[PDB]
Amino acid sequence: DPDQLYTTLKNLLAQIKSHPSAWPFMEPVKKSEAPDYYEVIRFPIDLKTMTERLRSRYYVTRKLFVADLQRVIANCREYNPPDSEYCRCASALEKFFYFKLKEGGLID
Ligand SMILES: CN1C[C@H](Nc2nc3cc[nH]c3c(=O)n2C)C[C@H](c2ccc3c(c2)OCCO3)C1
Repeated sequence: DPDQLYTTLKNLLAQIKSHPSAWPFMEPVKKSEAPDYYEVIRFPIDLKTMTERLRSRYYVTRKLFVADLQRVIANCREYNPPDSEYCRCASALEKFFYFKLKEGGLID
């Protein structure tokens, strides 16, 4: 059901982008913020790029969307010190989006 999938993912992404802990993840990391980021992190991802992917019908499966969303968090934990504001935000956003993924029937 492509339309159900699209609208469900759209509605989910809108909620994730509204959460207060989303702020580090809304747009791509700039080289001025982290100069080696694009050498260290080889599949960079952020919520603006996820919005572009959604709208261009990249997310033809639920799993492709979930992979990208989970990678926002994984990249943060790989790049940054484990005790850091960015990792705190990542953990808070993750907690929220797992509540929302469960609410939406997108994971068990
Ligand atoms: C686009 N860019 C992404 C940055 N994202 C980011 N930068 C770094 C640097 C080292 N590591 C990481 C990392 O993992 N991420 C995700 C966050 C940065 C930002 C800075 C200050 C803010 C803010 C956003 O929004 C509200 C107010 O102040 C914006």
